[PDB]
Amino acid sequence: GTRPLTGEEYLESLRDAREVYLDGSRVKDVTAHPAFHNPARMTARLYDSLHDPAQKAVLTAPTDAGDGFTHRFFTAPRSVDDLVKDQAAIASWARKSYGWMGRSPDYKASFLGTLGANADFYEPFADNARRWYRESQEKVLYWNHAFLHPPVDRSDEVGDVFIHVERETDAGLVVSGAKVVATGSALTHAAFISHWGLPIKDRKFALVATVPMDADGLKVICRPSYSANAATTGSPFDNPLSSRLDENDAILVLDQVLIPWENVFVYGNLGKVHLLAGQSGMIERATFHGCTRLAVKLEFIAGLLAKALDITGAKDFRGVQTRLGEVLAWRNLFWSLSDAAARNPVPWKNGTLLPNPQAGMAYRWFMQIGYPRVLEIVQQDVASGLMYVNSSTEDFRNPETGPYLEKYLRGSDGAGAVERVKVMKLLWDAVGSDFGGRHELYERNYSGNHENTRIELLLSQTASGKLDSYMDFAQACMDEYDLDGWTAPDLESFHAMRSASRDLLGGL
Amino acid sequence: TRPLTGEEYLESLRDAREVYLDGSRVKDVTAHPAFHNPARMTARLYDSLHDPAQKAVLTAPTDAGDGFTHRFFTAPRSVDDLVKDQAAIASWARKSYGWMGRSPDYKASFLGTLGANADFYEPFADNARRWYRESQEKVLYWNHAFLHPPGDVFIHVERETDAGLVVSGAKVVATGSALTHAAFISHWGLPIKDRKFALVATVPMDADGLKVICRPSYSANAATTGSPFDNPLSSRLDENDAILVLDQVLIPWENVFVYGNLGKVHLLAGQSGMIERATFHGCTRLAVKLEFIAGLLAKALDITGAKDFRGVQTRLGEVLAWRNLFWSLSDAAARNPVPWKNGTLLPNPQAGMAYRWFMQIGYPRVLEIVQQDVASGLMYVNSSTEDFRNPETGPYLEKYLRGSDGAGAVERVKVMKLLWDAVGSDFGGRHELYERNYSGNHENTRIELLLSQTASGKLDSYMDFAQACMDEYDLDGWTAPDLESFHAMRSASRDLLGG
Amino acid sequence: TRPLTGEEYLESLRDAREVYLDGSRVKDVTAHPAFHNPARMTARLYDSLHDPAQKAVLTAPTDAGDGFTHRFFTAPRSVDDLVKDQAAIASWARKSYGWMGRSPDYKASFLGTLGANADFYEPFADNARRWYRESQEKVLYWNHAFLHPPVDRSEVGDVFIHVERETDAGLVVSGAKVVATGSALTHAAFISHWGLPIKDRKFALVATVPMDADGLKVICRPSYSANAATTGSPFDNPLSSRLDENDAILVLDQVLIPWENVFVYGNLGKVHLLAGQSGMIERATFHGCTRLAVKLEFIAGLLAKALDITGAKDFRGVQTRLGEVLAWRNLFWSLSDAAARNPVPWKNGTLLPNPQAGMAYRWFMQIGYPRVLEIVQQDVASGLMYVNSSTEDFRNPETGPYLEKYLRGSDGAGAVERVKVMKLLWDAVGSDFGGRHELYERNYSGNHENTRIELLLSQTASGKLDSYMDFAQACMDEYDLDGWTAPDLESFHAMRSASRDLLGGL
Amino acid sequence: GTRPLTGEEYLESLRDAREVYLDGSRVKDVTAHPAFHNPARMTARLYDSLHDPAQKAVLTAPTDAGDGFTHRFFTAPRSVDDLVKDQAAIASWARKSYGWMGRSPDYKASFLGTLGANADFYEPFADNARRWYRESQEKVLYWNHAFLHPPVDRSLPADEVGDVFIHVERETDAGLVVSGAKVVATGSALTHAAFISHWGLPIKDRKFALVATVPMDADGLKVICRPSYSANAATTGSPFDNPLSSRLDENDAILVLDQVLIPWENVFVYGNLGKVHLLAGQSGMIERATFHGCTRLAVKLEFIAGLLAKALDITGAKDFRGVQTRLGEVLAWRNLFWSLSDAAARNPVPWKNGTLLPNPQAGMAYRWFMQIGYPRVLEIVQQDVASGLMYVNSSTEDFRNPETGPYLEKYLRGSDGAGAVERVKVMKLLWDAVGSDFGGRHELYERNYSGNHENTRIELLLSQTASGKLDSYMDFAQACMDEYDLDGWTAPDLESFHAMRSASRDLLGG
Ligand SMILES: [Ca+2]
Ligand SMILES: [Ca+2]
Repeated sequence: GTRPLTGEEYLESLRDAREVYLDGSRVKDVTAHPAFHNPARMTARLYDSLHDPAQKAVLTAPTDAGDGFTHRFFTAPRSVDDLVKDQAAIASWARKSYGWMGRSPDYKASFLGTLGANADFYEPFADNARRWYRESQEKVLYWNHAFLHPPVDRSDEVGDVFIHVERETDAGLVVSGAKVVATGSALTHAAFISHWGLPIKDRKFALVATVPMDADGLKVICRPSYSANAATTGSPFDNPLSSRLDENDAILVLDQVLIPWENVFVYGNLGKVHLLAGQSGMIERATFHGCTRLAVKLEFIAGLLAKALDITGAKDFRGVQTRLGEVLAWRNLFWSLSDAAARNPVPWKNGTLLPNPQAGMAYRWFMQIGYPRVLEIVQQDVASGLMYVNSSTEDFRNPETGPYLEKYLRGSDGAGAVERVKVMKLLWDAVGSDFGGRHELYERNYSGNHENTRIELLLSQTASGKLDSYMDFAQACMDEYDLDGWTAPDLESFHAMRSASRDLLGGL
Repeated sequence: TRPLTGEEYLESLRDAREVYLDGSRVKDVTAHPAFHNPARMTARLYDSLHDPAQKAVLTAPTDAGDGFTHRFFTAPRSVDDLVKDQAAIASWARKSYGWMGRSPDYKASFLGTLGANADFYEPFADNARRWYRESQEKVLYWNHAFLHPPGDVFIHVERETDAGLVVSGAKVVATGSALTHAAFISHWGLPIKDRKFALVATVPMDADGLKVICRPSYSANAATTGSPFDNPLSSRLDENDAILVLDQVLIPWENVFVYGNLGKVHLLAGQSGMIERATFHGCTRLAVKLEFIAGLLAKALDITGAKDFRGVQTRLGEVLAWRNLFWSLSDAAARNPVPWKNGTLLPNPQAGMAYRWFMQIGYPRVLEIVQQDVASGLMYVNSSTEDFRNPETGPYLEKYLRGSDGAGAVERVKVMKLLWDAVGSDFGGRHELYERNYSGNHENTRIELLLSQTASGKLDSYMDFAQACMDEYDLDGWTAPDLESFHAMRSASRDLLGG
Repeated sequence: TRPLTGEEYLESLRDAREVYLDGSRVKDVTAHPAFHNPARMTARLYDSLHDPAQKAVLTAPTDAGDGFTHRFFTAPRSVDDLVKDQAAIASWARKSYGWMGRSPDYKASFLGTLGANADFYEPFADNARRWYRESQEKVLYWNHAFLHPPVDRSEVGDVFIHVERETDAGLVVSGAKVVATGSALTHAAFISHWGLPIKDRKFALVATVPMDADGLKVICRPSYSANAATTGSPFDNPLSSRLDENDAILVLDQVLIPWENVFVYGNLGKVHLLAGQSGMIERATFHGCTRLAVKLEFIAGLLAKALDITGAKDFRGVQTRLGEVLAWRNLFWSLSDAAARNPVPWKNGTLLPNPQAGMAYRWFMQIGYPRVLEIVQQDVASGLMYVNSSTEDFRNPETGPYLEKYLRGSDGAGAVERVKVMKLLWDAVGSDFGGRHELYERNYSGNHENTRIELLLSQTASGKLDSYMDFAQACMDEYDLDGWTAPDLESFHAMRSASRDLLGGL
Repeated sequence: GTRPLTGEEYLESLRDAREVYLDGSRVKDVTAHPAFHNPARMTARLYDSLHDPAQKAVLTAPTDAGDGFTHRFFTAPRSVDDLVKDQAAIASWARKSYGWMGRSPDYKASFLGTLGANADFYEPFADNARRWYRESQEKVLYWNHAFLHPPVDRSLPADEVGDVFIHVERETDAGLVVSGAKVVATGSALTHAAFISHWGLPIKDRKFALVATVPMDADGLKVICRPSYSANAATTGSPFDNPLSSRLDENDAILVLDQVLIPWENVFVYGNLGKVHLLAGQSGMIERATFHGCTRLAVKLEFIAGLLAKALDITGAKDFRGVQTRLGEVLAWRNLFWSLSDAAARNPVPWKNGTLLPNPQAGMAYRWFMQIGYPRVLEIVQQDVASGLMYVNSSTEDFRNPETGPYLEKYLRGSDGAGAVERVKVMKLLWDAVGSDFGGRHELYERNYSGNHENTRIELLLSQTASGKLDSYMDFAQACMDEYDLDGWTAPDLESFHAMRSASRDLLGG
């Protein structure tokens, strides 16, 4: 009746008039350019998996309308069993990219999956949500989350650097402005414009809507591409992760883009723009998605580290095994947070369920200390062994250097130099490369800075009265005694021997 | 057939147990200041078992069905049961505000599975079946004495009589032992591989030959030199980590669980199922304790007025983050269990093995934040309660020790001393040391997780995961058909640096 | 002349001082268990000043030249002096094993500079010049009472030190100070302020008050030494029973402060500058850094003995963390070395210890010392609980033989030795005494935020931060959007553009 | 008089028959290839500074022979004043490379500067040391420290895997035929000669007990490079987009010897298995190398601190209290390594022939606190600047392109009132220092610069155990225990309070 996109169909959808810029040049074909080519084929694997009959039970589910099937995470869960199956689907796609591609098409489904039960929240534009929910289910659409405001000067009415309406036509809304760190945007179908907060509180800034990536006026200015650089100066062997998994955090610029009314979710309502960051249900599911994925990535890094320690022979050392288990401990933590999130949900709109908020609010903090610790352990237990490597694959083919490398760069496993160098460069690409550096910064500030993640945690529990409960808990301990002694009947104060002991040092 | 009551439990301790403290033998354990109030606190747990308003949370039938019992003493057979297990554990944890770790329900992590795991203890399988029945019926209080003292130093058999087994040796850090009904003698690992050391059994605390040498009592010191106000936690919640010494104790055959079988003694620390439930219990309890400390810290910061500052609020939320962590680990443990013996379920091992590590870094961090955000405000206190009654000092304290909250000096000193007793006292120090090494030293906890994942092939799975990535390319480029290697522009760029 | 002896110092405490503890007034401070043994320890310090074998390290002339005094009570005029100052401080630190931080030589960080920095205290500059003289002659024991008591702010500020009346005889002052550590065993409390807090003439007061002054009261915190006397023993509580410094509340009730005791009054400006211009903070960090280095040696030796007994010393992982403690030990000796040997010029040819070395100490002590205590709790672990209640258990025939059988060390040590070190180590780490010292060394100079903030402010005001930014700016000046601006560097434009062309038509 | 090398002379000295490999090709001219071109020009700046009359007082000193002058650190100090001047000289050259080029020519001078007073230690080859000391002073030679053994398979017998180590294969009349390899030979491709040494002998055979110097143009010696971050920046980056990596990259290359003839005049130690193993602590290098690295790291932290300050000033996060605490934290670490360096220079230890070594314990501490301090500094940047580092464009051409240029200038301005160009300039410089391949390598570098995080602490424990300092600490602790026993105090001046203790015990009697 109705199927989602295939790998090729997704690729064809990117071959439009989108205006992507990189290294001063405009990218003619996004699916052909080295910066996006292999990443696009990687995303195509996700779409192709939806059509594999051996994976349909895990990955797919009916599309509410029932005319077809869709990616499971694009549908609202109505039971714990659904959320457990949601977890498997997320972990499935995560493994296909080895846990590195955070902005896979299923991530933004953390928002899209709630447009069905939470449509009325977007009044008067509630019907727009009702259709985009239907369609994003129908095609399994790829949206990017553009919400971060660009840096602004403080010197005068020039607040127009923000996304803003310049004109209200009958067709829709003429919009100019920009958003930063629009990760993966160049390979998406549409940019979802939102805000973490309005600096100027006027109607023209209060806009939440989706815009097609080929919209006239919309331009994409890329950050330096680690995948493109790996194509020209590196190799699949020397740069296994960066060359095919790099998600470009590009600048998204709108120049008088016409946003149709059918694409608007919120407009003018500064409250709903504010309430979106906590009542949309995205953050509960986004943390649910990210935690499950991070758990998968840790398995990959743990396996990488384990193979590395076997090759260097450091696996035999006791201290090294402690830190390896430490990496495994963090792996179990995020699997447990994901388990708690999926299996201990909270009731939401129209009989649907959101993953455990308290499991999600904790993930935002421990990711900022856990992931760097993992990267630190690698730098500590492998150390300079990561630098025991050659320039490129040409060094092994060159008769002048090849034999030397195989003689002096062997592993302890009985492994060859090729195997050792292969793991070391793979590990380094995950830890010390431009790609690894970006991902460390990524997993550290992915949801917010290290202060706000904890503060928003305090505020959330204060508002929910949980903080009041903790203080009442402590107060219950204090109510059981006073300056005279215990107030609880079943406890003895030992007034006699206490005063007797006090008198033992009397007159001194 | 109801379990023991609070008063009945107290009477059960008034036996011929040989407890020593400060060079003297303790005549009445339930009367001595070192154990009096802690025993009364333990009595509260037993009394809660009989409250009709708490029966739904705390209780369940006794397998035989002739009565009821504490829920954790029964083997879980569903996820719903394990969620209720969590509620029961959290309930008793709150009654002691999360400080009494070796409560009677903790050792039930072992006792609650002796029914479904009886045949593992052959030929003494019937011994497990009775101790399971009885521990259900009365809710018995056992202490886990397993830590070896630094050949005759180990628990060992000296003689095999027809009546039972003559045993000498010792155990250290027998926490709460003096107020328990029986010591469960076990081992984590055998230093000497001999039959006489391969012994797992329970011994009554009033058994002739068994002696208890106490650690310094923080509750006794608080009774004679302190007060319930100046020492709110230590004076009534102190669990003495005493030395447990056996001198030719006769262990009846009906009390032996494992003997001679060198395999089952070694295998016990991983096949008994205790470790999955003990971590489940401890994690649930620690989550409760963190709530208590969080509420304490919040009151402290509110009184000092430091709650308004942004930096302080970040670290307060950090404490709440750790609180959510152990609740999530407990949630994951209870709601994602693994199948076990006789249709029963063990809590998630993967959640419990993580708990043993993050507790060693999390709990000290919480105590550290208190020392950082309250700082010298913990020392803004007077010697004792008599200072408030003394006309010479009383009014002065009331003037100079008020809080920013608009609070009085009495309230401020009350919070500070409660917080300090939780963080910096001998009681706080012991508990810092406890929560750090309660399950093992900071090295073994991580290694045993690695060993557990290595044996299960999970570690092998991770390496296969990484290997799958390497199989998609080689020295030539990608081996996957759908990927481009860009050999042309790569070699073209190499030519830019030719000669 | 000469400073006080051990007996003379003890006799000086037997005055009309009003010390309170457990609701009762202490009749004789030198006799009460709370202060008895700690006072005898301080007496050791005074007695060391008269030992001919220690005169070269500890002593120096007294400016007037009519006698001698403790070396740190004189202003250093050379690097050699500051090195000898370090030796004097380290000497007294070892006598208390680095625990009694508020020893009489600590307050000399302020007192030792009243000579060269007397005119800063005008018009009361002459009061400073003789109190400099007098505190030098006897080696007076002053406590630094500067921390303001908690206030409600909901609206009178009578909790702060303030003048209630100005007589011709002196100044009538009421108020309080908190965490007056060691005050009960001191000769006089030196009242100062870090906070303003309110812009009023009458709160701007810096002066000294005798500890036996009528109206002055001392309200003690729970005494760890007194409790160890009644429920413990020197064996079971070796540090707390004799080294406990009571952080008491210091209360003034209409105390008449003579004009001869005033250092600063009314001058609201100098009170603010007092923290940065008294010179004390440079020397106080110098004193504390040297002492902490001494204490770490004590803990390191303690830990090593414990690990040898538990047998954990043979393990590689344990040795790494043992070496980690030694690393911190070397750190504070190096900070002290940099402080003593790289000083800064000050008033009248005198020198202050290196400020940059001392200000770093205020931060790394907050992370270093807890780490040391943590390693002990990790590598000794539950072995600290492998102990008996008290010494009576060894004497009891019913328990004695058992302890000696089951509580032996792996080194071949007896139970007595094992319990001895284990109780000594615990008293240093996990007891009320150990907890208080962790909290102390953590907040010794200020909370963990201000120590870093005051560091930023100090380098910003000195233009040092400006220097760092100019350094980075010098790098940016060597290139721009065109390429390098430096002549000797190549931009490789031809090759770069050629590589850019590799992605043409894509 | 005699002068050291100039910038041009140093560059010409590299234009020899050195066999350097990179990206499968042999480098024809090292001074011309992008991988080494700009790094060589930066090193050339150091040599040129020696001839600047405005810098001779700080940088230079007589050359023992007195026939000329030389870099001051190549001479042995005889006073505290000398080591303070040494500190200034090291800090001077460190600033010229902004504290990044760790293996500068003066680093290996930590060894060469001691060949004068410690010549007789290398008998019978003492005269070889005396002349290489003489010559290295005269031109300020650039040596690289190759000591790290290449990876070996411990599942094979040592008979098979000892050909991986540097070893003598034959003793000719001319010298010694040597084969083997060394790893992480940082900066080797731009050096004059490789100093072959060992961190102890792994196999105890005469053939491995070899300590000698080999010219970089020696026939048989090959250099296999690690991926060059400067070369990649030349083709895909720019001085604006990659300010540090493109000109400060030190390649940690593999150094391979294939039947290289080492002349007898170049041998320092041979056959003496004792001196080779004992050298790592008796050469005096470790005291000075830690002294050099500590002084340099202090300089680098100032550069990073200034960078962070500008970044926070631009983002406007500098006004926040929490951000200022961590900024001061970076300044705290900055003060730390200056203090460690001060203690090293101003509290030295006596050595051979009236010369002085910097404080060893100040240096032994440096080897540890660098492994926790520097990552913390880099962490603070990722925390306080955060995603603001990704607020950047692909390259400088985006500003030149009329289609994107104006947009960047409008939307990427700073809070400072700064333009977009300046902001992107600072962010890309900061990222190149923190998150780039160059930054990653440098994080790994400062982490294992002296050794892995375990050995650095253990060697400290062993050093203090051997010196009896560890026993001294235990005697300190013992002095406390000697003052009491099971009876009470043993010290006369202390009261045991036997009365009230037993009285209190009786209150809890029966
Ligand atoms: Ca503590
Ligand atoms: Ca990093």
